[PDB]
Amino acid sequence: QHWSYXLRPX
Repeated sequence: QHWSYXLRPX
């Protein structure tokens, strides 16, 4: 796990 809402690689 990290982050990124699928909006941007992150």
